[PDB]
Amino acid sequence: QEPTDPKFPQQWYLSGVTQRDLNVKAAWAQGYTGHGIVVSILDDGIEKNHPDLAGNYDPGASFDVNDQDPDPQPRYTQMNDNRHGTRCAGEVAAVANNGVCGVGVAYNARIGGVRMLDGEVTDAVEARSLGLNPNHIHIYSASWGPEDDGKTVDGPARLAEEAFFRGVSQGRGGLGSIFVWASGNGGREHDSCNCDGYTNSIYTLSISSATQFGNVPWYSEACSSTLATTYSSGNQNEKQIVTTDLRQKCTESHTGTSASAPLAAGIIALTLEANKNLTWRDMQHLVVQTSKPAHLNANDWATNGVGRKVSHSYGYGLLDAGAMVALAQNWTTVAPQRKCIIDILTEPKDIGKRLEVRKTVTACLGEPNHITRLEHAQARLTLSYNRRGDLAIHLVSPMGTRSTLLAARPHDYSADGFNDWAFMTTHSWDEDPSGEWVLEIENTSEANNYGTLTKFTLVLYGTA
Ligand SMILES: NC(=[NH2+])N/N=C/c1ccccc1OCc1ccc(Cl)cc1
Ligand SMILES: *[C@@H]1O[C@H](CO)[C@@H](O)[C@H](O)[C@H]1NC(C)=O
Ligand SMILES: [Ca+2]
Ligand SMILES: [Ca+2]
Ligand SMILES: [Ca+2]
Ligand SMILES: [Cl-]
Ligand code: NA
Ligand code: NA
Repeated sequence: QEPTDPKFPQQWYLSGVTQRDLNVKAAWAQGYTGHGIVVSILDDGIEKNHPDLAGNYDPGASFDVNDQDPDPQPRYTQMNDNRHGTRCAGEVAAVANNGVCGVGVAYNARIGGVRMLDGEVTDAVEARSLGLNPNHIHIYSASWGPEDDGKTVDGPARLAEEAFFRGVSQGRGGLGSIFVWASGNGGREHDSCNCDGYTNSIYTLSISSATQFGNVPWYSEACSSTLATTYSSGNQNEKQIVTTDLRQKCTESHTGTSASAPLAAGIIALTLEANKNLTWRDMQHLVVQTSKPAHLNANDWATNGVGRKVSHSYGYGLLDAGAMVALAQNWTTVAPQRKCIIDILTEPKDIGKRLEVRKTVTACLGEPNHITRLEHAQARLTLSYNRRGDLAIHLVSPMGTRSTLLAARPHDYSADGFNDWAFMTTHSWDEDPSGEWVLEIENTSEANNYGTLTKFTLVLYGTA
């Protein structure tokens, strides 16, 4: 039976009947609601006594890292600053059929929150949050990252990177923590989200946004590391996200890519109920295979080497919950992850106005890390340049798939270049990476800019 909650009709991205939705009712009708799954929101806290959250609240999925106590209750202020985690929690697991607000995507999942943004957010704070109770929490949702000013290059420092590797390796009984991540809100600053090391990570399942009418929202950042898309806000004729709000209220104006990641986390919760044995990599495969480009407008939809349409705004397209839970049920676990390291340069290369580096690779032929079926690929680049934001960088796979690694960033005046920065693309997923790869570095300005590429490491992940 369809939810009876008073605002469920306003949750157009779930309740729609016009095919502009996330196809969640189809998963609910297959019997999947999130029962037995545990999700945690890493944000500014969670109103655990909210009438639409209390029934699913899980103290075992929660902690207060900012004040160092178990209780993630938000700090109440006159401007309601610390409401975001409560909004995101309801998107995932707001209680259903209780006469309050609407429902969560996974309305029978258990939901917690980590209060970790309301304070000085250090590497240690991030690590302690990403690493919370990793054999109880299945899925983490994080909407935060480095400043979206269009001039920052930053990512997880050592403790947080260690937390990512521990989570995916030993978390969830060795199946791997699922870290769902928002790709950013820096669109009007012309931000380019591979410059955000959290969303650019292979260990995060990164999500962008589409407006109700199927367009790229003003706030969206394009990048090759994004995997897929959920609906969120757009212009003032387009509806927004409807969910739980601070002070036991219900909001119809939750917005941004930061509202897209929680919806993805709920869909992933339904999928994990359908197959509890999925690994962190399995889950990314399911997203790649089932997501839907149709009716998302972008001028960069390109067909990759295995016939999938991919966009830097949308990844593989809109998440499809019904298809995710269906494919999950008989999914065969992927083979162990291989990693093929190819150091490319024999000498430093002057960049000048334009540099092209071509290299034919065997992808570790004859070795235990031989890869014929790519998952993520990275170009780890070390270079100097006098104005970083004038650079644009592309990587072309042997199958001809052109991934933008970096778009021009007008505000990025930095003279510090890139220091072994691991630009990541999802767009060659399932391609055979043997053959010629091409790296393109271009000065997009008319200025006489200058610099040097001193290291190019092609890193291939995948299977055979
Ligand atoms: N790189 C990131 N992950 N940026 N995360 C940003 C973020 C995260 C949470 C809340 C707010 C945020 O940004 C402000 C904002 C909200 C909505 C809109 Cl529509 C625009 C901006
Ligand atoms: C989970 O997958 C692994 C790897 O394929 C397999 O060995 C194991 O039996 C599976 N467990 C369950 C409960 O299906
Ligand atoms: Ca507290
Ligand atoms: Ca409700
Ligand atoms: Ca950004
Ligand atoms: Cl690695
Ligand atoms: Na990611
Ligand atoms: Na192509």
